Amino acid sequence: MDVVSLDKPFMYFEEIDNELDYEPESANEVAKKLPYQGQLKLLLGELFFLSKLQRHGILDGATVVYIGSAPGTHIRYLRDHFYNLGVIIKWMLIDGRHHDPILNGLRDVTLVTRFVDEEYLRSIKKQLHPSKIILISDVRSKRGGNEPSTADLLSNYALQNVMISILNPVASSLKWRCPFPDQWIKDFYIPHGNKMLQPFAPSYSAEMRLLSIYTRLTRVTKSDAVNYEKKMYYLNKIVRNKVVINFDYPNQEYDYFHMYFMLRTVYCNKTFPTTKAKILFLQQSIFRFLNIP
Amino acid sequence: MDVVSLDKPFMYFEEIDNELDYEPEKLPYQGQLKLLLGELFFLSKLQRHGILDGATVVYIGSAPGTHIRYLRDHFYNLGVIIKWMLIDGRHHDPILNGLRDVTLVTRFVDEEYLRSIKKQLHPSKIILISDVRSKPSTADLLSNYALQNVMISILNPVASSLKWRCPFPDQWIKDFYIPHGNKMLQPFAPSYSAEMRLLSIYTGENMRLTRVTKSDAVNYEKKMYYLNKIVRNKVVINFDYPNQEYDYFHMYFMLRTVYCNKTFPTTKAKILFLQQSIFRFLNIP
RNA sequence: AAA
Ligand SMILES: C[n+]1cn([C@@H]2O[C@H](COP(=O)(O)OP(=O)(O)OP(=O)(O)OC[C@H]3O[C@@H](n4cnc5c(=O)[nH]c(N)nc54)[C@H](O)[C@@H]3O)[C@@H](O)[C@H]2O)c2nc(N)[nH]c(=O)c21
Ligand SMILES: Nc1ncnc2c1ncn2[C@@H]1O[C@H](CSCC[C@H](N)C(=O)O)[C@@H](O)[C@H]1O
Ligand SMILES: Nc1ncnc2c1ncn2[C@@H]1O[C@H](CSCC[C@H](N)C(=O)O)[C@@H](O)[C@H]1O
Repeated sequence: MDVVSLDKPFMYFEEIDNELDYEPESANEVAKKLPYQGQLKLLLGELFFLSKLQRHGILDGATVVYIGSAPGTHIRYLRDHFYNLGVIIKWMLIDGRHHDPILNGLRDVTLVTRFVDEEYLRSIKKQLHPSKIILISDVRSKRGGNEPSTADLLSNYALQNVMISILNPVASSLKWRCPFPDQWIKDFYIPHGNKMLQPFAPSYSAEMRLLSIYTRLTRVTKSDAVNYEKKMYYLNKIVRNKVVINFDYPNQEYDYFHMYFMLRTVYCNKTFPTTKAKILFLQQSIFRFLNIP
Repeated sequence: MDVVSLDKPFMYFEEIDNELDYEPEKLPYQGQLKLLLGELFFLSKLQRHGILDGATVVYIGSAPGTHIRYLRDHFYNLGVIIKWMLIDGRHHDPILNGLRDVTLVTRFVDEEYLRSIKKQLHPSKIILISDVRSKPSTADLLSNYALQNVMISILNPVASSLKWRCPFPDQWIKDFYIPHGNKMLQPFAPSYSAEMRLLSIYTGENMRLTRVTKSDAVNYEKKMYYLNKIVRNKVVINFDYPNQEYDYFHMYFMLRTVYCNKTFPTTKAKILFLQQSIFRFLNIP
């Protein structure tokens, strides 16, 4: 790995300052180096999103509606974290697949086995209104093959718009991965929001998280798709294979450097002599729960 | 506006008997009124031919679909059994919620999705209604007309109603094929819209494609401009009705083909109740 | 996402 000095990592997509032509050979590298790296990827991004809402004082008293939550192993850590902080949250996890049994026996966590559609979204809105809803969507459908088709993505993203216009959440975190330019079909629309980059995403994933706080929609064109492809490939090929030699941490690889800056936003009841001691404690706690050495 | 004197309105595109060269260029909820009338006319025709009862209406491009609630109630109250499948990429009007015979689907439709819903709707007879459109470039239209064609060839419906608006010749690209059918003109369409509804009834799996040429695009633009500038701005004075503007005269003759359980003294009385009913549902004072 |  190449060495580099950095004052900060790229937190949002628009900070990526270079592009590189996608090489299809990338699909052969190991996608997830760490065990349960997907749960880790989700835990860090959702801890980041929710801690920002806690910062703005809108998290306390809210109901987090998480659609596409199964198996959701990491959600148990997320829930325990805010419960131990004394934040009053109710959890509603909805997925057609069964959830991880580690989520059982929690009074503030309602498990629902169902694929959501427009009719069902209206019923849970009427049930939860007038309480604050925070939406987390990680839905993904697939029709055969080995990867989702562009039609599957367009249907998923249309559904995520339906979630927003019906649930009317105070804030939302949406799965966002643009269709690749060679599989384009039609322009489509997604909400406004910040495009949070994900440490410990798959090695060459172009997925990010669309974070919005609500106080319209934007068109996505094929030229945007080309831009996403080249920017994320530079990020995955070059940036995430750097060692940050000025970074004071046991692991200096970029993804740990990136994770570090996200964990700095997290609240904690325990006091620490240094910020590093806090982050190191949080990281080992996350890794231990997820069975990562 | 201008005073007129007619015996019947222009019901289909072929009846337009004059052209006119183009030039650059509205009730509340007129778009829902336009769709309601055209679909009530199409489905009533199917009721007369006895192929409506027991069918599934596959409506692609249905949102928001406010007027569909009126159609569903109209035929339901008559004892006609219709199942409704409304498929779109955005959500529908809440007035469609809570109806067990109406299924709301959020999906971007492609060929493979059509095949799967064909399998799951079997053995029901299918009635297709398509109003798909993207937020128009000629290429967008050709894309939608290509999709509407595979809707028919895959779903094998007993009848279909297709959105049909020819690309303008100053935006022509290449010839394309559309199904054979009757080109129904729509009252209360936009003042200078060239859009009509293509209505087809199939038997023996006889589907026939017809070429659309650049010369056709000119003949559409000319005939529709004569209809939009001349025919529709007239006032049929020999028409016994509270409103004699040509659109209501057009609508009057469409609503006359609509069944109703209530008896009436005059046929005028029946159409006046239907129009008042349709306006009162759509909140059109 | 997990394997
Ligand atoms: C008649 N004419 C107009 N222009 C000019 O060219 C353009 C065509 O507009 P137009 O209104 O004629 O287009 P349409 O597709 O019919 O309607 P349109 O309003 O485009 O589409 C309406 C439909 O869109 C759909 N729709 C409505 N809202 C939405 C939405 O939010 N999303 C999506 N996806 N579809 C929507 C729905 O199906 C609705 O009925 C305009 O600039 C005209 O002035 C002409 N130009 C030339 N050279 N020659 C002509 O003869 C001519
Ligand atoms: N319409 C729908 N409603 C709810 N969940 C859906 C859905 N379509 C797809 N999904 C779910 O989307 C998920 C994508 S993977 C989600 C992983 C999950 N966030 C975790 O923490 O492990 C799948 O579990 C799938 O069942
Ligand atoms: N491939 C596709 N799959 C599903 N819906 C589509 C589509 N392409 C376009 N549409 C839908 O086509 C619609 C055109 S407007 C339709 C209005 C509707 N007939 C009503 O009664 O209100 C849009 O809502 C759009 O989302």
